[PDB]
Amino acid sequence: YVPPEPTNDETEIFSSTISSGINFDKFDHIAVKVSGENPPRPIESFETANLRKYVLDNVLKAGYRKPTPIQKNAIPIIMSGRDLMGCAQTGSGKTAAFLVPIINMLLQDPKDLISENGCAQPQVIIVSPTRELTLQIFNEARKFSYGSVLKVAVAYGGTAVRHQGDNIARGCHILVATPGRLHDFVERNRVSFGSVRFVVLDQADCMLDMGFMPSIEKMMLHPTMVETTKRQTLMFSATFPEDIQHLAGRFLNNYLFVAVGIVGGASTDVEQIFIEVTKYEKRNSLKQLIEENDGKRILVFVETKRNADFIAAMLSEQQLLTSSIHGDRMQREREEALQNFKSGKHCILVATAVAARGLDIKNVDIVVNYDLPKSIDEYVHRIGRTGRVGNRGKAVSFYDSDQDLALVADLSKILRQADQSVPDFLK
RNA sequence: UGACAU
Ligand SMILES: Nc1ncnc2c1ncn2[C@@H]1O[C@H](COP(=O)(O)OP(=O)(O)NP(=O)(O)O)[C@@H](O)[C@H]1O
Ligand SMILES: [Mg+2]
Repeated sequence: YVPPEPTNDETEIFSSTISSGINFDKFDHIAVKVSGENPPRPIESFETANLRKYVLDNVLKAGYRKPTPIQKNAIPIIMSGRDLMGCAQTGSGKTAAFLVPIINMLLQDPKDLISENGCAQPQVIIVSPTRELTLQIFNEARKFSYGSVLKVAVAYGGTAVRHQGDNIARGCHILVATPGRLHDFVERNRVSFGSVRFVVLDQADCMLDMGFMPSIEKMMLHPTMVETTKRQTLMFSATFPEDIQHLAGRFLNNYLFVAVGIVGGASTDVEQIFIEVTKYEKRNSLKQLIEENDGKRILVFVETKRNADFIAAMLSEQQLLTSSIHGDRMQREREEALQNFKSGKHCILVATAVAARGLDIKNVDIVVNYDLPKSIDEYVHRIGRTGRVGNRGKAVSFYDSDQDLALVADLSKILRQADQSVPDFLK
């Protein structure tokens, strides 16, 4: 599978964004916690951030006029050469918070690219937990570095290895990857970490949990990796449990911690709604909710890949043109599904947790948790697919006491923190 | 369970 080439249409490159919403200016009022030694002062605006002219021009081309809180803090921190753990709610601009200052530094303090005997030595490694998120960050990096000499490349599974490998072999300043395909190329001597200036873990708490930690260790402790005191390490997420924050410390050097509001809190721009249903009732309740919301774009989350295929078939055999995305689908199908949803061709996407984190989709009207997740953090990520950049969103969650009772204390906390209604069955 | 190379 060779994915469709990245669009070189400038308009399309900068169009890939969610226009800021009615509550964007309200971001200003959120309390920001900063801890660690000698934090730089936050920047007041993109124009007063000591950026290079055409990096600023690209920010402005992207449609941005005012930096979000995470950006106000992260930009000067990164430009000062410091390590950073950055926490901010879903849809509040964490991607640009690291891309903009990194790209600025790659241009203001330029280093010639190295690629010897086919082995690329990227200056920036960005990793994320899923293939579609990795492609998204890649496309955002292309946006902010547009028209510059910087070369961005992508690496992720389910794709023709040679296609991605030959592209990487040409040399790249920034490599955005999922861990599996990254280490594949590293072990073939297609990629070395010898020129790394920045390592970024996006969805960092997920990258540091049990599933991904070995792959992170293999990167951070790779024989070719430049040591932690001679590079920068940046970590961003909407969630960060304290035990995972502790684990993060092994890969960080005298770092600053930035939390925009309560760590792991839900975006207050998402209206959170719950419906008490039995496992049986879920099917009709989903059908009813879709009928009542004709013309709305809905993202339906389920627990298993089996149920993702079932629900997709149910909603298709019923009414709407619907797509499905999960790990047992072909990578072409996963990308076609997401694009169909992102373009408007399809207004329903059925998804597993593969689509819970990071993905930036225009006008998600409703996020439905057909199955609630087992983790409150993942709940917060899922509902954050809507209500982004100051726009209002809606999440409707099906609650089954037989399956979801253990989550009640954590849900009630999340709702109370976000000033949402707590229904009687979650008290 | 669900992500994550060949
Ligand atoms: N300063 C800004 N002004 C206007 N729009 C912005 C700004 N910064 C980012 N955006 C847009 O806001 C959307 C959300 O950005 P993104 O970096 O995906 O948020 P995030 O905090 O990483 N979300 P998540 O990964 O779900 O926790 C994107 O469409 C950006 O293009
Ligand atoms: Mg993000």
